Amino acid sequence: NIFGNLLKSLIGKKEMRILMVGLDAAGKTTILYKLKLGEIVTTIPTIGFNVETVEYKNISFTVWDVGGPLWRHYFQNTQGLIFVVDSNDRERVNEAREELMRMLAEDELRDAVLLVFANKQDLPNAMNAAEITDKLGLHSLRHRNWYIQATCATSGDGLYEGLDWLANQLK
Amino acid sequence: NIFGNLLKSLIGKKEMRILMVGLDAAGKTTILYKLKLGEIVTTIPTIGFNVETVEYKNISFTVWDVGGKIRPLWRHYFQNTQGLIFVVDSNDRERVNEAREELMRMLAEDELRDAVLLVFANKQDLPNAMNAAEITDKLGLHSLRHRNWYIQATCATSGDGLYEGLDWLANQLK
Ligand SMILES: Nc1nc2c(ncn2[C@@H]2O[C@H](COP(=O)(O)OP(=O)(O)O)[C@@H](O)[C@H]2O)c(=O)[nH]1
Ligand SMILES: Nc1nc2c(ncn2[C@@H]2O[C@H](COP(=O)(O)OP(=O)(O)O)[C@@H](O)[C@H]2O)c(=O)[nH]1
Repeated sequence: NIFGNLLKSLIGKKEMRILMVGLDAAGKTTILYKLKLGEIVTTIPTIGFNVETVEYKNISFTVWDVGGPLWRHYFQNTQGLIFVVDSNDRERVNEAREELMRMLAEDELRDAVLLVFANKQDLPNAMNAAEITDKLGLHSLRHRNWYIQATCATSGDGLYEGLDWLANQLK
Repeated sequence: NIFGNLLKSLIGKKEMRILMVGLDAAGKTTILYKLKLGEIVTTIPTIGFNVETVEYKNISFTVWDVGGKIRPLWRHYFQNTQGLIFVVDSNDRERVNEAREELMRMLAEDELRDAVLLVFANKQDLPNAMNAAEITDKLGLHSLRHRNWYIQATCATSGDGLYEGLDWLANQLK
């Protein structure tokens, strides 16, 4: 209930998309499943391009992996961008940084609010939120409304606080 | 829908359960999407265990990745399963032997003793793909002395070969 309750004010007619992306194995499917806002439906609109969507009324959460095109069609009604990083994966945090910056430079996403989930904080030497803020260069983002939330998606810790912040921004 | 028409001999009151498994990246989600038998729904029944499901009438297609142990929740799926589809990336010579081991561990599971096995040698459009005869030997299918099995070469992205294999599977499950 608590997640559907966050979107009560955004309920309406204009369909707004929340896009949640990050490297493979960051935790994005796990997060979608923890929202309990509807079934996770997988589509393949182009060969090689797997998309996961949960449609709750006029709000859609759309997920895909970034990291080593047709994406431009999704950006139109995208009001929020959630980037999920595996805070335990130090080998690939520089690649995450490169994919985040590549998303933020899309002109079709220039007015989008950015929520960063620093996920897998339960793991013994996960990087904390301040450290991920450094590795991702978030303080260098000067004209973006952003926020970083430390999370453990398997237990749900932090998901509500992150999404509460985001819904407030889209108000 | 050709695949809907193919499966019609199987429609009834009793829930037909087809399991499609394989190593990650074998092409299983692509196959499910190509069948056009309804939406692919992902659930996570237990931590770390992503299951994809397509429900067509009384027929359910369930998918998950193997590779890396048989859990008890797996055995529960096994108990109600009539067909096992094992999908192999035919171009992944590095991991074919792991695919063999995972298929053999499943087939030794007593809950699956009566299940019909269909192997998809997928990704045949790629130039170094192992053909069906080589996958047959790599996977040890001829050493299955009590199992009803069939192997079908496929290219799941074009959708070709899938009909022939499911045709065979449906006829066995009849
Ligand atoms: N330890 C830990 N594992 C997680 C967490 N979130 C997700 N996972 C695991 O990471 C793996 C991949 O997660 P998944 O949601 O499929 O990632 P995706 O590829 O981004 O969709 C699974 O084994 C999940 O259980 C977390 O906060 N802590
Ligand atoms: N060349 C080729 N690629 C394929 C084929 N089938 C699937 N793929 C691709 O292999 C990758 C994994 O496919 P997917 O269905 O997600 O694999 P899964 O992890 O088993 O679900 C994707 O990039 C697919 O587009 C095929 O017959 N040929």
